[PDB]
Amino acid sequence: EFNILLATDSYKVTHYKQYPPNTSKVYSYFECREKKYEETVFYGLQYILNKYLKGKVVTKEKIQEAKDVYKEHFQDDVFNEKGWNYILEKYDGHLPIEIKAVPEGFVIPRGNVLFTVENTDPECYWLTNWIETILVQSWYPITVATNSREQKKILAKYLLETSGNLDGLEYKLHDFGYRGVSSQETAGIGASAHLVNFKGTDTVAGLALIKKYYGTKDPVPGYSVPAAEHSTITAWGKDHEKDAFEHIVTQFSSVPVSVVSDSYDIYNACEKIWGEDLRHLIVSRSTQAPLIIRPDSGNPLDTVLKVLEILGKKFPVTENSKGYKLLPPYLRVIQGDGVDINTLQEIVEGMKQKMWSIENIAFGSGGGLLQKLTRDLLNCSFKCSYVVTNGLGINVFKDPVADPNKRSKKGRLSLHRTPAGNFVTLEEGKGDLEEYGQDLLHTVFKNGKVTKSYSFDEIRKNAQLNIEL
Amino acid sequence: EFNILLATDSYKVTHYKQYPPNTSKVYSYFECREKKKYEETVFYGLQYILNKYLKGKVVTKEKIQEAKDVYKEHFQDDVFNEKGWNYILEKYDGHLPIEIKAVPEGFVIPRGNVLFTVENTDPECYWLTNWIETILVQSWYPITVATNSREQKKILAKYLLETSGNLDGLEYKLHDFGYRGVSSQETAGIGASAHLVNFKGTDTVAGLALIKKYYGTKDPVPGYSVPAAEHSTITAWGKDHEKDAFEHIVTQFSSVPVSVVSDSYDIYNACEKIWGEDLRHLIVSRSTQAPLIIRPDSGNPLDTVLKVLEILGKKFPVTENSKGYKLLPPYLRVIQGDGVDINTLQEIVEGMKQKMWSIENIAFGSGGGLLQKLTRDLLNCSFKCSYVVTNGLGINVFKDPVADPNKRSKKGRLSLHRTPAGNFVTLEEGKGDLEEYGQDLLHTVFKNGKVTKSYSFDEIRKNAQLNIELE
Ligand SMILES: O=C(NCc1ccc(S(=O)(=O)c2cc(F)cc(F)c2)cc1)c1ccc2cccn2c1
Ligand SMILES: O=C(NCc1ccc(S(=O)(=O)c2cc(F)cc(F)c2)cc1)c1ccc2cccn2c1
Repeated sequence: EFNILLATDSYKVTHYKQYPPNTSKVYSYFECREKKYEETVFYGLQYILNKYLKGKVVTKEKIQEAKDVYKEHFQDDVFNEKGWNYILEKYDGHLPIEIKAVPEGFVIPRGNVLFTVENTDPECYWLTNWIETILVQSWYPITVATNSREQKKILAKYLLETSGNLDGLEYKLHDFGYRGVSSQETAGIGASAHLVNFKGTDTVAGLALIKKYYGTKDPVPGYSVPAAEHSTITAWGKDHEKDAFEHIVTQFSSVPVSVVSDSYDIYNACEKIWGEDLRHLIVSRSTQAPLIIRPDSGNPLDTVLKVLEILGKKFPVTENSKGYKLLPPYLRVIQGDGVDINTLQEIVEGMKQKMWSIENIAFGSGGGLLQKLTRDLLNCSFKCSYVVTNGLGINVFKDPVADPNKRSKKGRLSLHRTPAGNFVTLEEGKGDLEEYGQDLLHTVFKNGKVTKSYSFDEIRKNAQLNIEL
Repeated sequence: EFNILLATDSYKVTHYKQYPPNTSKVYSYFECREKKKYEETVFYGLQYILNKYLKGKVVTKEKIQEAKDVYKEHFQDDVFNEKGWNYILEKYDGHLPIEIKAVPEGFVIPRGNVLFTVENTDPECYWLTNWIETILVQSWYPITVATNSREQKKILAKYLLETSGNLDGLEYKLHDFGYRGVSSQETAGIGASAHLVNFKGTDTVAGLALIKKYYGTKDPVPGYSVPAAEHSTITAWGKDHEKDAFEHIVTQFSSVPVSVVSDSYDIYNACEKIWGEDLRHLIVSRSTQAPLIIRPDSGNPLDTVLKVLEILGKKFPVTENSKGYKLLPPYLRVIQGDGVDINTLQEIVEGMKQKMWSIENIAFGSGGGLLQKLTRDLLNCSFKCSYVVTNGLGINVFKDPVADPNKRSKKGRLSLHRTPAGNFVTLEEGKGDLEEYGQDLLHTVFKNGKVTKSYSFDEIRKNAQLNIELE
């Protein structure tokens, strides 16, 4: 079972003897540090608060376990048993902590305070940065949600240009990354973050997380349709790729179905099998049940363009009102190999130059969507900005001589609307001057309790694109 | 609770209706696929997955009904295979009728070889082999972390041996700083454990409990750390009192090793003026078993390391070792824990060597670079079907995309063998039955719900040793 006394960086175990004597208060903040990605979606803290921080997180057994572990780990007795016992005895194991945060789903420019942390008991000054490590893992849902949102922007732009509307946008980037993430837990968290912007997912773990920690009006937040894999085609034998195709589209004849077509020869499969041998089973399909062809190898733009040209000559293509070419409603394409934000952009622009509508295509992304991301992408960072020692409050910060981008903020922080309606972070307690209206941060955690929360439906609303609004 | 019926890619829910009719067996393998450098991989992590997620009664009435409900909404259709899952529940008390054979954990195997194989042991459960692809393929992560950590150990070994003449302290030259930099708690524990196959130094505590629980060690714990400051414990003293903070911290830890981040305002001033003059007397008194380890944390990693050494070299009595390289006094060392990945690690040690500085002087800390900046396509970790039995006839199967020969998969029943020259080969098409190549190196690790062979973390470490260590 999870033990919060064992969920921090090792060295922080030793930090309580390192602060100045008579320190009563430690106050720290989290930001996506300013240096693409000018704005970030704040999402994920509510999960961490509820799964890891709330309630009785400290027991005698957990204290003893950590004591035993750290003695061997440090080859010495440095663990703060006394501090942790004080929490157990005074607050029934509830963390004397207050956390303030911007609403989840909010889109905020880099360089702004997103949440703040401080101790509510003078004895528990060391506690603020104990929980840095667990809290800083919010970088991941923030970064997935943000990067996913950036991709939706690109998809909106081109769909709008080639089609004149945004129908189907929310199904244009599907989550394929379940097998490509580092763990089950990462799968659920990451899948949940993508669903801030889209509705298509194959990462089932995300559904349960949302249900448990956020909630939706609808039964589920994410959806999928039947589809083949290489094993359901190749199992028929190299000489029976037509038989496999036919069985599969017949099994799923009244619902949408995606069929990977590159097991042996994508171009042959599209031109001869789909476009000639099995054409009669495709053109009979309902507009609500298209066949979605899936190429899965070769240069991503080159293959997409060639697949489209092949189908364009085997099937009746129309020209939409924008002058762009459109496959018939029963036939679509999904590119789910080598898709990340850069290649996605390359494909839609290449499609546009060849006069293909973005209506024709959908994308699947795996590692690119959920795994190929790090904390330094948005520079998610947690730092101390204010301490009270000997009854005096001190504005504190780092400011390394060789890197000004690592300079941290000073003093008590607050977030505000500017007269132009933008965000500004005020430092040095300056928000108390009331020259910038009310602090936009809300108290979301205090003394073991989650004090403010948001539904997944509201998070989605907050994270909408300007074009959508 | 965890529900294995909900732990796959959505589309695989639909696959039981797509395999050829009269198919009684589906057989699939996992490889770190060769690409037209990472030429060898450490096999590690399967045993965790087996125990945590696959063994025992993983199917219940409730889990079947839960999945049925979720999938009806998720698909807006009744595609779920309630009968197949019911059969497992009734026939086998919820245990998976599956057999997995794998190379021993810790084994170091060239790219393009079979690492494990999965097949159903009951004809009705042909669909079950690839249902569990997704969960099994997540072994890419500990494999890749253990592999990438090993490759960094190789570099450290090369330069430490050249500049110092031995390998003393190699196992503590790359420390795990990535707890806050990984995507989740679970990832943290798994990732930290993979690193510990190669080193002993970690701050990612989550890893120790995993190892104790799923592998176990002779010693009380597999990984270690020592006292150190962070920016908060320095800055809290106030800008004008960096010296007060330094002095207080080395005094608290006067008898144990201690690392102090020195770049809060000016790293060069800190080393030369603060450590090098004001507080010099607190450093030169320290024991060899309790050095001060100065930690820079910004600027160009190589440039800053060189400058810090150059500074310290002139304020402290440096010796020249027997290989001709410069060595700080035993009470003074350096740790670089910013911007460190396999690429910059190499650039730093080579630059140090060029400037006649021993690798004895330095240790590295790696966070995101060690545990997060890795993907499945780094080693091309991949799971594919190679053999099926249809109408009682076995057939060898594979993909072979025209546009990408690198994605071609293997054919038929597989086995892994020693070559006459002591290397590795994977035999395809059931050829291992000919017995021209000694015994299959794969062993049954999982069968019908039970874990059938386990490895201690000690064994794993022994298997993963560097050649230079053996020599
Ligand atoms: O095809 C897959 N999943 C089913 C699927 C089919 C079609 C789409 S789609 O984006 O074309 C689509 C989604 C949707 F929600 C409704 C639709 F009508 C079409 C999305 C997923 C699929 C293929 C490969 C793969 C690798 C890892 C996970 N993976 C999932
Ligand atoms: O300094 C840190 N941790 C303590 C530490 C001190 C010294 C070393 S070392 O590699 O120099 C060393 C390790 C060891 F196990 C024994 C030693 F004597 C020295 C390693 C970690 C430290 C610094 C930054 C950071 C960020 C995230 C996690 N982080 C941990």
